[PDB]
Amino acid sequence: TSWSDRLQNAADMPANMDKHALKKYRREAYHRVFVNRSLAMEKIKCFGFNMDYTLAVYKSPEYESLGFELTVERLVSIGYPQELLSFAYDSTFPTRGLVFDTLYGNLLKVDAYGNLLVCAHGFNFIRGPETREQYPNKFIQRDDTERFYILNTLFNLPETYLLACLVDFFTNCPRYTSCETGFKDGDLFMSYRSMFQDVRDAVDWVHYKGSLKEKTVENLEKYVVKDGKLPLLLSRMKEVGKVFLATNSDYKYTDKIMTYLFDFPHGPKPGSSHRPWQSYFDLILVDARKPLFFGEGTVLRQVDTKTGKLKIGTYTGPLQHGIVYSGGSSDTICDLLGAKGKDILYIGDHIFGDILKSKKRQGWRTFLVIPELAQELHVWTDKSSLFEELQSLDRRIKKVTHDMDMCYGMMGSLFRSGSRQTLFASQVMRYADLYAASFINLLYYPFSYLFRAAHVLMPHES
Amino acid sequence: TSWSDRLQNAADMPANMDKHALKKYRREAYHRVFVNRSLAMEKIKCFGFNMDYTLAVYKSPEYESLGFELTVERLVSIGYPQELLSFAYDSTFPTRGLVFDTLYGNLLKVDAYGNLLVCAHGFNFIRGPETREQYPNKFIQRDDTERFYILNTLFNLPETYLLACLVDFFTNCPRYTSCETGFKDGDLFMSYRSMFQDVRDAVDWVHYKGSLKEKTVENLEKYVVKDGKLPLLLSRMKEVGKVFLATNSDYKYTDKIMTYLFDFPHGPKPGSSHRPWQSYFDLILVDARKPLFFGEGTVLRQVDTKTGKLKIGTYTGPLQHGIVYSGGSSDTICDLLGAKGKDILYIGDHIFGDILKSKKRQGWRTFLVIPELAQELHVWTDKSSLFEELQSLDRRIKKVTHDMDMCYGMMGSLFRSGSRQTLFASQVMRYADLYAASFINLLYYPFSYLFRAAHVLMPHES
Amino acid sequence: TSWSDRLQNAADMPANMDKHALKKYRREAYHRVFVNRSLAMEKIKCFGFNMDYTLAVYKSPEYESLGFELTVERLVSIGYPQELLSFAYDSTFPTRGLVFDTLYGNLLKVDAYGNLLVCAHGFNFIRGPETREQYPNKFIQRDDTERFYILNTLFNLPETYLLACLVDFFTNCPRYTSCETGFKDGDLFMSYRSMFQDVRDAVDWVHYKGSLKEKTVENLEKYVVKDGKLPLLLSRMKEVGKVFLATNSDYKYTDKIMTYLFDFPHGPKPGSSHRPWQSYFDLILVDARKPLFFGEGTVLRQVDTKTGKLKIGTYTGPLQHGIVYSGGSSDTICDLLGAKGKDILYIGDHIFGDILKSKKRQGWRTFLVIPELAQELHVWTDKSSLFEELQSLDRRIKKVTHDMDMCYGMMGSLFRSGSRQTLFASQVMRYADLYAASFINLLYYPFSYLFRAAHVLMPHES
Amino acid sequence: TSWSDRLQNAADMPANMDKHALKKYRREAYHRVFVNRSLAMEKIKCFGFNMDYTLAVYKSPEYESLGFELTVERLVSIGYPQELLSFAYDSTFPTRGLVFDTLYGNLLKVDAYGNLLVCAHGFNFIRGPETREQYPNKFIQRDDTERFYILNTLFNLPETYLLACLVDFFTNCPRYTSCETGFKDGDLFMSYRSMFQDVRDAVDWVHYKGSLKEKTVENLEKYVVKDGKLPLLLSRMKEVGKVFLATNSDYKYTDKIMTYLFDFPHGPKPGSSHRPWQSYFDLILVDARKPLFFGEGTVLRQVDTKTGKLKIGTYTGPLQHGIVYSGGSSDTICDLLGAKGKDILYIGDHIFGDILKSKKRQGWRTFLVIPELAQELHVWTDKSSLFEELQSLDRRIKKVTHDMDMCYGMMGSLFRSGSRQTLFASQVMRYADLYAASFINLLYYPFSYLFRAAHVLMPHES
Ligand SMILES: O=c1[nH]cnc2c1ncn2[C@@H]1O[C@H](COP(=O)(O)O)[C@@H](O)[C@H]1O
Ligand SMILES: O=c1[nH]cnc2c1ncn2[C@@H]1O[C@H](COP(=O)(O)O)[C@@H](O)[C@H]1O
Ligand SMILES: O=c1[nH]cnc2c1ncn2[C@@H]1O[C@H](COP(=O)(O)O)[C@@H](O)[C@H]1O
Ligand SMILES: O=c1[nH]cnc2c1ncn2[C@@H]1O[C@H](COP(=O)(O)O)[C@@H](O)[C@H]1O
Ligand SMILES: O=C(O)[C@@H](COP(=O)(O)O)OP(=O)(O)O
Ligand SMILES: O=C(O)[C@@H](COP(=O)(O)O)OP(=O)(O)O
Ligand SMILES: [Mg+2]
Ligand SMILES: [Mg+2]
Ligand SMILES: [Mg+2]
Ligand SMILES: [Mg+2]
Repeated sequence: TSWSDRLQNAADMPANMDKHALKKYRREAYHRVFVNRSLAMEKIKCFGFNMDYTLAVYKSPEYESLGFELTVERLVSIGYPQELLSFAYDSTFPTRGLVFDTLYGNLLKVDAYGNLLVCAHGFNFIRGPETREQYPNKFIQRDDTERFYILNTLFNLPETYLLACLVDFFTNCPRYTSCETGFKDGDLFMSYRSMFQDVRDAVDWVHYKGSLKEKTVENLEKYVVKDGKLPLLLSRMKEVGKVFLATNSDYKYTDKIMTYLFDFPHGPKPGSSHRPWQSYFDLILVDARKPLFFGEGTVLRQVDTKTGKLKIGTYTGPLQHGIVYSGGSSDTICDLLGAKGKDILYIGDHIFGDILKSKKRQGWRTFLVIPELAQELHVWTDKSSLFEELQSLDRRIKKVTHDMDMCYGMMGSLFRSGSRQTLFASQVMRYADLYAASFINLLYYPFSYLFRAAHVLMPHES
Repeated sequence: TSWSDRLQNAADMPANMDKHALKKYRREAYHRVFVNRSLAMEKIKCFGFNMDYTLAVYKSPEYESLGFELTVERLVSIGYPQELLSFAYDSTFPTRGLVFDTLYGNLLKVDAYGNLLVCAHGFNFIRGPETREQYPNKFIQRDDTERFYILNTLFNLPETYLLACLVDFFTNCPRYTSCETGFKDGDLFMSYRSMFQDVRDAVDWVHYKGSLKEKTVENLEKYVVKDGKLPLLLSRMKEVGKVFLATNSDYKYTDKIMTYLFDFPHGPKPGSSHRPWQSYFDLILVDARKPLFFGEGTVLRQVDTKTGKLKIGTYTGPLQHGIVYSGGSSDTICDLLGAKGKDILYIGDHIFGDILKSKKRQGWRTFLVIPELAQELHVWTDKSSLFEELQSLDRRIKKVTHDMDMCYGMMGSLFRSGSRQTLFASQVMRYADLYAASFINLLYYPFSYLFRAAHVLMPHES
Repeated sequence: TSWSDRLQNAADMPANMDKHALKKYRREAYHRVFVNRSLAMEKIKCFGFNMDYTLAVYKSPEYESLGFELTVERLVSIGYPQELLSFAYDSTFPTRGLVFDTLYGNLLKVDAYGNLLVCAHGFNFIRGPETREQYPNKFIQRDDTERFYILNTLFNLPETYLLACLVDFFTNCPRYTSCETGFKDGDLFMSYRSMFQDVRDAVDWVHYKGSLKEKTVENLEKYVVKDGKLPLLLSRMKEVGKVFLATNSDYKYTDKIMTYLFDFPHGPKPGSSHRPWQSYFDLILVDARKPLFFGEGTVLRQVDTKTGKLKIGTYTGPLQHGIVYSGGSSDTICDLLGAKGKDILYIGDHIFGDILKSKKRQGWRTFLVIPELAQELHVWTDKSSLFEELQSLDRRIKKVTHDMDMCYGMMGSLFRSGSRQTLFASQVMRYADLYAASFINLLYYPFSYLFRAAHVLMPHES
Repeated sequence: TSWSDRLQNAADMPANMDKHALKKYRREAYHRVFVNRSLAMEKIKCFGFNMDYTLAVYKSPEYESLGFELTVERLVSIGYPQELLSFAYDSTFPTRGLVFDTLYGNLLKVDAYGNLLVCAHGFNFIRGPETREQYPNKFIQRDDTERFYILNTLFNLPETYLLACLVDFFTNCPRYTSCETGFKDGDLFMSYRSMFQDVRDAVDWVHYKGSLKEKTVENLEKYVVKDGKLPLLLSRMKEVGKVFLATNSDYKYTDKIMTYLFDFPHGPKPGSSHRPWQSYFDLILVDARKPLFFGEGTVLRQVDTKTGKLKIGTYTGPLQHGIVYSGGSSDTICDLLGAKGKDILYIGDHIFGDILKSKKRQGWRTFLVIPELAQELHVWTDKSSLFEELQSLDRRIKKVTHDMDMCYGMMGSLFRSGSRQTLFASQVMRYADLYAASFINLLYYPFSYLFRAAHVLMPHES
């Protein structure tokens, strides 16, 4: 049972919009919206959405496993050895938010302060004394973005597993010699840094120039969660505010995925005429180039929707019905929709590119979708007595931590190793005002709900 | 009753080192060490200290008021009008941590997200609708360090008041015309930006080239809190670890202040021979240039203590008894003292230069000294029923906020406006593992105390 | 009669290596090597060559005209209007070395000081008073590389003509409105800057991703000058030194062009066995990335010549027989060939990327190939009495200038407008120790010839 | 006989303004204006002047020798050893335009291409084979401004000699150990780089904070060439155009030097009333900060001439009679005087800061004053048969070079070593349209003289 199975199960359920039925549904953790900071839903005038892994959640492990195959095939085709062809995606290995250390070739799970929670070299989990040889303070400086790359999005799950596979392969294949910073193959030296850059380029190539997009769209039911409650939520949003789409994808791919997402023999609810996906948005923006979009952006262009190409030049006109934009900046959205940052609830899956930057640069309200939450809630419930056991204790602590972490996968929970929160958890708490396994969870809260978090107090104020 | 009066009152008390007496003393909030993250004191192998506003706390309002006088006199001497001579420091106006907006000339108190809590133009406190003309989202982007300057240290209190004085003066003096971004005086235009830069340069000049240092040292009892419990704490630290001094000051000024701090007719405790301040430190480092010190630093130099000048060239030798260093980097300290970051407790007053950067770049443990805490605790206790009143309510909320804030000063508490925490409070909670009104508060905790904070839980984990 | 016709005519001649025959051949200007600074050929230990427009000279106007077609077709395919399909390359318009001003959309011919010699907007040649409206000092700052792009290589001839075509088209087509800095088309604004960037991207695309390479190689006799005296020159060079190839092209394209260049039923001279092009070089380097190659370069890679792909990793081995490199830096060549800069004669066609940078950064000796020289010599000879007329005079001067310039083309000679040298001429004189219509001209000078230039004297030394 | 003796001798002569007398005076090389590019004096509408070493030429060796003393005294006062007190300025050692190599501690004389003409380590002149150990291609990359500092102005003559003195001292004093890149003194390592930076800082300190200015002004006849023909030239310029002053000095120092320069009991010519120096300029600009002045400049300020301080704020008014400016940019001058670049003749002594940058960034016409030319002309005349001997020859060549160079000093002529022009000579030829031993030489040419240089021809055009 992947998280995307939980999501698709919930997606198959029709919406019961009775006030008491809604209220008891959002009792279950699966269907709750979680609050880091109070947000009064009546003050929200625009709802904005991202597409990939937000509106269009890809099925797991099938989609990761497709991207993994195509990235391997790309690497083999530029000269990596054929043995790579015998790797196969294992979803039980990668957890999201790991850090790849390009100097030494390790995947690290760290807390908000750069302290090491887990260190794996290939598939070899390194323990305290051995880690201290490479990390003498058991700490890394995350600001060293030339050395450390943070594998933040669900698109990075294939490459997280692939780096481990590759380091394991070259370490154990007797053609190569392992050195501190890479592999020697006769007179060629492959550093973990340039290996990492190859994987990163191959992933980029597969999305921009290979066959990932074509293969997804030819089998949409296989690859993409679909939910008849989406047009219902969006039309309800439109009754009280404006709705916008902002995606890093191009128009042609967005049109295919979005058409699929709305492909029901009805519109908002059973019995209603179907309407085109575009009719649900006051503003549609493609090729956004987030996070840059939240700074100086790029030039605002207009899409020619007949052909899927950009019209030539910068668009200088007003918002018109049926127009599709490309590029621009977050200011374009505020200006064309007449909104201030705090009037905007932006719903996205990318902790950095969607959530952190819209919050820090623009003061937008934020909703983080976390697809793995669908499954991590289920593990957190039926391992309560395991977390609670660890909680009491605070040697046996190291053992408890281990079997707690293992239920989630080899790299543990997305949110913690034992009693220590991950970097990713702190940034969720820090930047996401609201968060949930799915944005559909908003459907179960009334129009003007006040989401509440307890006021925060310093230690001396308590 | 300034905070420095509270501190000096506590400083006048001899140390009663009876176990039960220590224990009940640290019951009082004034004498407590507050914990943001757990810290096991037995794992600490080096204690490091900063000097200004940490070991050497300057008396308030007298020292701020001296710096204010000298900065005014500097500005008049380069051509500011003589009316400045009639400003006088008012300690009830500035709160620490304000932001000066150089575009529009406002002092702002903001939260961690850049939301506006208070906006003052000169001495005119701007309310919601008027602020929205210049701040349409009531939010500023703190990353815009060219526009916004954060007045973070206790050294900035004079200039915080001075900017307000200056904006008030030019606004109301009919020789000048007020524009959005500055003042017109015939054919001269003075922007708030270049006005701000003048004040900043004048402050710099007074510390580096004027008479602030000479006037402080000629009346040390007037300007500097002194405490016979300091050599006691430091000698106790030395029994279990190494002790180091790292200051941005030069040697000559440090020698004068430190000699004064230890000037008692005894050493660690009454009856013991006096010893030179230098004997209390394993390592003394001046001209540190923090925060840069916590990155690439500068070249390690050696002070000639006979003359107070640097010897020529880079010092390449080992740690020797009686040597005084200048410049270097935090790595110099780790290497010469044989420590890893987490073995180091660094005690400082500068949230950025001491605390944030040693934590983020190096993984040091951190103790933030907050001198105003001596007084803010006293206000927080006898206005409990005023905070608690506000707490219940959550119109009357706006009124409660106001009379809560006013008890602290015109710019409110250092930690909050009402129910909204300031930027400075969040960074304390974020970067300072421990914090107190004074580092002397450590004296009241046993050698191997475990400071405890409750493990943190996400909303879905609760 | 294009310059490539002159070159191919000379190429068809067999080499007569009799001492007196060589000597009288290099009497003719067509076959001379010209000297800016003295160079003693006996001190040269390595001869290095670039490939495109140096060893492999493309036929004119056919190759420019092919690149022009494909760039137009690329632009139409991303959305430029179909009328572009009716442009056709005119070789009489562009001269090499022009500057495109992206602010105002003009092509400029300038001197070494940035003074304007010619200004054309589309096909409209602007005269003094009108130019002064946009260039009030009749001068541009060439260091403003964001505004001004210098169209330096023979690869830029198509785009030089295309920019003029495009500016002429949009100016005269009544769908668009001409503004100072671009064209308005309803609510789209196309700036000359973003238009320029489109052309530049299209040219890049045609070379990297389109069909220019495939179409050249399928009709090599149509597109590329071939000369049986090339293997003769190279084998003679090899008798006295080392020979190397350094190209920005990839291996596969270099292998096709070079195989073609050596495709004769003989080797160095008639009667000798043919040998593979590779046997003529001590060192072959592809994907050089000049000019960066002359600074920090990139990582030295090794080509797999079976497949045409790079082997994985950085090459750490020595120079071996038959190995082909990719990337690296100029230091790689010095180290593997055991040369110092001044031992190296580097032969190239790119004034900046080949000549200027090897001279300034490394102290290499330089030979600039200037294909248009084949024809400009012919114009300079039979318009002697026209230059000489202008020379005497120094109103009629403006008229003489005009009909002098016109014999070369609409944008005049590559080297001057009348009595004023171009930027390109000064940089030739400044950076190219030697220069010629072809590097084959070296064949006509003995092994240890001393090329002589008169010592230079300041005005007060004369 | 220093060059300043030649200049002061010529300065003592009254002006004979008879047409035939002027004409035969400018026959002598001492009184000629030399032409690199043609300049029609009638097209010049503004004459601009720099002050130091242009209008105010300091006497040699006395002024260099004063700056040398004060820089030594500064270095000793921060801790350099007392032996420095026994250095004494030797004017026969330094030539202007040398390069200090901070890696190895050598002074180099180079040509325009970075080729080594002379290499001295302290006072030890290194010959070919020994130089090749540190410079294997006998070439340096001048663009490496972090390694190489070019000692371009007459203000740098003291420090050129001082670096040599210092390297000689530490090399031969047995307290220090010589390494490749500096000196070891026990546990202190002094690199040539940080030694160089000390000298540079000391020179800066002496000009900005020490006693050089005070000591010059208290003995103006000792330190500064004065010439009654200056007000005559300037008033004649004012009859046909505008005249401006632009200096890097402050107002107070400029007022003292300029008052001195005009201190005659008459104005333009004997018998005329004296007028204040300020009356000779349409525009006076101090604190120019050239070369930055020729790019974005700084904010235009107005000097308060009563006090010598800046008025507060940016000056927004027009040009008014009697106003003195500070800062600004070259555009300020063009706008306030209504000039285009080519209407401006700018007269300066700094090859980079005055001449190169006004020419390259703005298209100004340029006149370089070269005080040493007064003496180098005298050496060039009575060593004609020595240069001419070298000229014919082109072993004995190395010997001729040596005794040619020696007549100028230990570092040879400013313009050449033998038959090889220096960097400084090429930049004179490149950037200075006109040049002379003194700007007063303009007095001897009529109002509308056309200065002529022969049109330049490429080798293939000849
Ligand atoms: O690592 C990557 N390399 C290249 N493209 C990516 C990568 N990750 C996500 N994308 C693209 O980003 C787009 C989704 O962005 P979103 O709708 O704003 O979430 C999709 O079109 C993906 O192909
Ligand atoms: O704003 C300022 N301008 C110039 N110097 C300052 C300023 N604030 C603090 N200082 C200096 O910094 C030194 C104290 O640094 P600390 O011991 O590391 O806290 C003192 O010598 C102060 O003069
Ligand atoms: O403007 C251009 N855009 C992209 N590639 C270019 C351009 N101009 C030249 N090239 C490529 O540069 C290579 C030739 O470089 P060369 O042998 O070093 O002269 C050829 O493969 C060309 O395709
Ligand atoms: O190396 C130096 N360090 C500091 N000031 C210098 C130096 N060289 C020249 N100056 C100053 O520059 C001013 C002269 O600039 P000028 O009139 O524009 O030539 C004088 O006031 C000198 O003190
Ligand atoms: O969250 C971020 O964007 C930065 C800034 O945090 P503040 O400066 O806002 O504390 O923290 P980093 O990840 O570099 O530790
Ligand atoms: O003279 C200068 O300012 C630069 C530029 O010369 P061009 O680029 O104008 O040839 O030459 P450098 O001194 O760096 O060799
Ligand atoms: Mg997304
Ligand atoms: Mg401090
Ligand atoms: Mg080429
Ligand atoms: Mg000067």
